[PDB]
Amino acid sequence: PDKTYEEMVKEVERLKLENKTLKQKVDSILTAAKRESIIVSSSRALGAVAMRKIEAKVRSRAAKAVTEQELTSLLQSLTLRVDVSMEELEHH
Amino acid sequence: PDKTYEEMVKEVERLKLENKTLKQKVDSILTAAKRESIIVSSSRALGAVAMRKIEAKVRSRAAKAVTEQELTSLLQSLTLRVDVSMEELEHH
Amino acid sequence: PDKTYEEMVKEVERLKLENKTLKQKVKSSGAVSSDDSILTAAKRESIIVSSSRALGAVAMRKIEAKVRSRAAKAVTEQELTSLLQSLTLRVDVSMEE
Amino acid sequence: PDKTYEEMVKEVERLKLENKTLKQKVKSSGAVSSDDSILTAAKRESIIVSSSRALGAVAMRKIEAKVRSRAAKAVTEQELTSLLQSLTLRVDVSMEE
Repeated sequence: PDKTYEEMVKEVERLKLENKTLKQKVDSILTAAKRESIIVSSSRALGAVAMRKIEAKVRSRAAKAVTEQELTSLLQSLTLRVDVSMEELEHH
Repeated sequence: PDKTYEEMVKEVERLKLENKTLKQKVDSILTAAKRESIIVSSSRALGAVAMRKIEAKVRSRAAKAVTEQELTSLLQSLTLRVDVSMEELEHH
Repeated sequence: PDKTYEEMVKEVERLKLENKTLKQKVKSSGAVSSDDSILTAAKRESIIVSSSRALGAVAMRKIEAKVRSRAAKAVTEQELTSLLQSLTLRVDVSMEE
Repeated sequence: PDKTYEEMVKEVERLKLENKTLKQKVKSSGAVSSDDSILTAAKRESIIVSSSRALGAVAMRKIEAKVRSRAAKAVTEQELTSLLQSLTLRVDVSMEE
């Protein structure tokens, strides 16, 4: 829970959810700065999951290519459907 | 392409697909031993993808738990839908 | 030059501080059943990992089964490879299993 | 004691050997358009990574957009957190974009 966006965001989300639970045992309006901060960081974490899924898929699909023109063509013809979810963020 | 099941299987699949392409530029009946070998290794690679997705999800869902009885209960109540695909194997 | 990342590093610390303060009050106040206990980080990690590994083993059992079923149709290396390459499985798992 | 893993280590080597032999013949035979070329490993890796990064950037643009749209409904920290926690997005990407 210390280096990548996935790790950092996942830990922040866990602490926020644990905090909330701790509060019910004993909320605040969102600043625009904080909303922006959460949006950008969360998006980056999701974007990280998408990045690794995309590279994995491209590699698999490009596997059959042997020549440059072959690889180049296959890539440009590609359209990938990628699913990313916050619960998929890796802890470490 | 040298340590985990994901990495090894992904590289074997790439070489097999490249091999096939190389052959069309210039197939054999499956032995039962080889079918078993491919089945077990492929399953292990997929199982590896499932493992990391499952841990990620459990952690996210368990986030709100603060006590032991709380965590224990939440876990036992869990049912996870996990999607794994061969093209998701990570190269490195 | 990641200002957004720095803000999170601080936010994580803020959350830790407060969450440590809140556990303090939860304990001081008597809202922790004597029968129960507040999770230590190491304890939580031990339970979570152990449970995740258990679910993994269930998923692993089920995955192999489906791969076996799909691999039944192939009789050549090329067939099995093409078949596995596009393979996508869905697996459900519960601690009960 | 992984007999299955050992078999793959050998299989990867076998495939490399043969695939190196096959490229040899593909080159010797004239089936490589003078205009074209057989991919070197380092060259292939450079193109694949560069292309993957390009698609990643497109996915990243789209993902942020959807997060922005979803985060529009939240006005408190607790709301946004609960909202993002269950968030699942689907994104399509093509080199064209």
